[PDB]
Amino acid sequence: MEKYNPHAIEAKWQRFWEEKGFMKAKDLPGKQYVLVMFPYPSGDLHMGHLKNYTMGDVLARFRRMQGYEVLHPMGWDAFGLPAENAALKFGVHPKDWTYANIRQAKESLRLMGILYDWDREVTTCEPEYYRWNQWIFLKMWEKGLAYRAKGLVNWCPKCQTVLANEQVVEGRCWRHEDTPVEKRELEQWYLRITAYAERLLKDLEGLNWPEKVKAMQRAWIGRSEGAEILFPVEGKEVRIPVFTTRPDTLFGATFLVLAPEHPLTLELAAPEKREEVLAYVEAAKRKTEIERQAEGREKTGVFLGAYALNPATGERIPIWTADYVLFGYGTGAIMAVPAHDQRDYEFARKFGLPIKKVIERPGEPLPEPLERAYEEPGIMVNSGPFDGTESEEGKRKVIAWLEEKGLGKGRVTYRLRDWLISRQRYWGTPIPMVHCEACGVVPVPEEELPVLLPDLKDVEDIRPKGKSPLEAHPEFYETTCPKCGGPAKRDTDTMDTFFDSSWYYLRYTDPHNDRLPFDPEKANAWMPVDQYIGGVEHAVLHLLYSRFFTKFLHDLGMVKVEEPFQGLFTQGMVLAWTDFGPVEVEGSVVRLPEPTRIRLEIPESALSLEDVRKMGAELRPHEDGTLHLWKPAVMSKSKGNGVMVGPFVKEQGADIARITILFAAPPENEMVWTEEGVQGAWRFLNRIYRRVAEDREALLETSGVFQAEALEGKDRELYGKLHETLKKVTEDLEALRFNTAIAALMEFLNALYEYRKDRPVTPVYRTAIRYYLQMLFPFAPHLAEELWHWFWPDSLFEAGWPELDEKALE
Ligand SMILES: Nc1ncnc2c1ncn2[C@@H]1O[C@H](COP(=O)(O)O)[C@H]2O[B@-]3(OCc4cc(F)ccc43)O[C@H]21
Ligand SMILES: [C][C]([C])[C][C]([N])C(=O)O=[S@]([N])(=O)O[C][C]1O[C](N2[C]=NC3=C([N])N=[C]N=C32)[C]([O])[C]1[O]
Ligand SMILES: [Zn+2]
Ligand SMILES: [Zn+2]
Repeated sequence: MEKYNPHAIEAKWQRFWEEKGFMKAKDLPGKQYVLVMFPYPSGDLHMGHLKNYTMGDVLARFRRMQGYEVLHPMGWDAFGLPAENAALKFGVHPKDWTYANIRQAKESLRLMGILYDWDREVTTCEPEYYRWNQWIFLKMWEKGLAYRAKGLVNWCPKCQTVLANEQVVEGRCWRHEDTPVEKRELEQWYLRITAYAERLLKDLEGLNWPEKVKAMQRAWIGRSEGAEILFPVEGKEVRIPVFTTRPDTLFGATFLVLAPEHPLTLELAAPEKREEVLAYVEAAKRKTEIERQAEGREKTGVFLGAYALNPATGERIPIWTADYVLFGYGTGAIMAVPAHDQRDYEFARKFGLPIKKVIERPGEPLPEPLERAYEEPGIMVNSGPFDGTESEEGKRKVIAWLEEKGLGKGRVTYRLRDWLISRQRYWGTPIPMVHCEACGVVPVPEEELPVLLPDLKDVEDIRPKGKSPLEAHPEFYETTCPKCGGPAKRDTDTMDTFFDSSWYYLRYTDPHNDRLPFDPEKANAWMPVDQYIGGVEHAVLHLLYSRFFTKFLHDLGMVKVEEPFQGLFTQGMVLAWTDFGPVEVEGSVVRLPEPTRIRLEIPESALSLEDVRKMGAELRPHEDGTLHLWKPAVMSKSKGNGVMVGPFVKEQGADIARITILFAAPPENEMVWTEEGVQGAWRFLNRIYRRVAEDREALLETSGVFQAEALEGKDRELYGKLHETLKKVTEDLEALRFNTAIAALMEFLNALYEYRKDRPVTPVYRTAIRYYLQMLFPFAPHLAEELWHWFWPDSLFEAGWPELDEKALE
């Protein structure tokens, strides 16, 4: 008897499914929008990417079989840093690089039997897409959500551009993990995402997303209970407002500090102090914010010779000015609480100011004297009637009391900052603004979009050196002012890649509209995304930014939903066994040579055998005569451990790779790509083929029609097992439990073998085989389709999903 042979059959079915257009989505649709995170065309796709993309294909096929109108699209996140950094690293022009990579990625997807509605392809670096970036940008400008501001920004010296706060990961560039970001002062474009902070927080509650992602976004947004508190100045009319995120500490405010630039600094200075204060104010203004944000620097300040009354204690406190208080934040004035704020602690110690404890540490009380500030939550003490209150609650109680007594007011604030979107890079969407010497910043009219990127041909011209490459090109930026008609300069910064990806899932609903980003009728018919699949690395990047874009476009009236992704599933990383290099072992201790340690990215030069085990590593004898330390590491280019699709499917096959992926572990978990997994996939597919091949002749002479209620013995038993299997596989598919679905098919395959020991090929067996192939199709579609055609005329796409007999489960 012949054996399963994936060669030839896969190419045959791949072409068939595409020709037939089974995965073409209707312009207006039950619907299911199954979305996977579209890739940066920055390199070869490997099995890691293909775990994400096979997962979407499984669900898309399953839903399509059930009768849903299914939208399952693909496209290219082709602008900004990832495409351009990759092209530039290999001295290639971005456009050439991007389209070569797209061609390769398409083939990788096709060869795995993944099916998209390719009629909905988007390529974000094309003006047919980026013109709509520009349109959205103009609407944001119009609605008070896009602005230019001077201030401190994060700078990647390798990218040679500013980055958004979200693109800084443990102090490093999201793209250059070895490179600490630096601070610069620059005038840049921002999207006012903080205008949506409360909605972004509150609207997480209804969401079928992993709790870890919700927690990351909650922490990132970082809502806090704050207050403005008024301090009356002794002998004066003015009451100084201070902004505080610790209103619970008010009874411990022992002095006030005003920014040097605060109008009251010179206004309140005693006559004899004025000279000294003015000199200090002038010295401060000679510094940069960075310089005033510097630490380890001398603590400086001047006492103004003025006092304020603490509104809680009714006690007189001195008013100082000091460099460390910045004029542009809060009210430009602070209450200093040396017992609980370390900056104030060090200042008070230097200048001999009182330190007063008002938050007690739970467990062991704070010592006397206090040697450093106590900055964590505790129990209010020396705080009059608030004594004993847990301090976070006490914030709310002090705010209520302030408001009641006319002494201040609650002010809610957020850790979240506005989104720095402009980039000093060529390969990105031009910002649709003009700078006129007379009018200021003026928008490009909607009717002139796109503002086309100029076609720079020389890679060395494009290479970013600190300024936008477009600054070298007056043929692009020299223009006329739309407002007054005089000479003006186009903005020369471009939009970050995350602009593009914040609405692509809407473009897929209307991919060729040349009058709007999309028609709301079409978007609203397909939205929200029923199931989104992609990596947790986007938790506060794309998965936050997209929610902002959707709420904005909703507020413009263009989108009915306020949440773009109703379900989000974060897939764990595919890892590969990776050689980190030689080690030496003596007893229980493994010595790591420097190059081995550095590749592992760990501080230890010595690990115990137990440490090696616990990190998932092992020691393997090498030909070089040493033991090498091997460990699973995330599949990626940087580790040189990618399993690429072309070579693998040529040597083995697509269904083999699909089963390897899908069976390895729960999809939310990490998995290791292994030879054992590949062999297990072969064993299963071979066993399916063998069972059906063994019975092919008998199956051809058997009808599938029977009456379930007349079955007896093993026939009745098989019918029950069949429906148990169907229930389990269907529910697992709905839940993305893909590995246990496959386990259920493996177990039912065993049942089919066991059945055939006692029973011949019967009508019920034929129906079981039919149903088996239908249930197999989302997972191993090529084999399923191959065997289906041995007995039945049309595609598995046309066969439907089998109907569950609930009575069979009793
Ligand atoms: N213009 C300014 N320059 C320098 N520092 C300023 C400031 N305005 C306020 N602050 C300080 O930073 C906290 C958060 O404010 P932002 O959210 O950063 O603006 C505020 O709450 B806090 O007030 C009392 C207190 C007690 C404590 F145990 C810890 C902290 C504070 O000090 C204020
Ligand atoms: C933002 C947007 C939505 C997205 C972007 N574009 C991204 O991210 O792209 S990339 N990077 O290309 O990616 C895509 C996807 O895929 C995945 N992955 C990768 N790698 C891997 C492994 N190794 N495993 C698993 N998975 C994976 C990611 O995550 C995403 O989702
Ligand atoms: Zn960088
Ligand atoms: Zn003008």
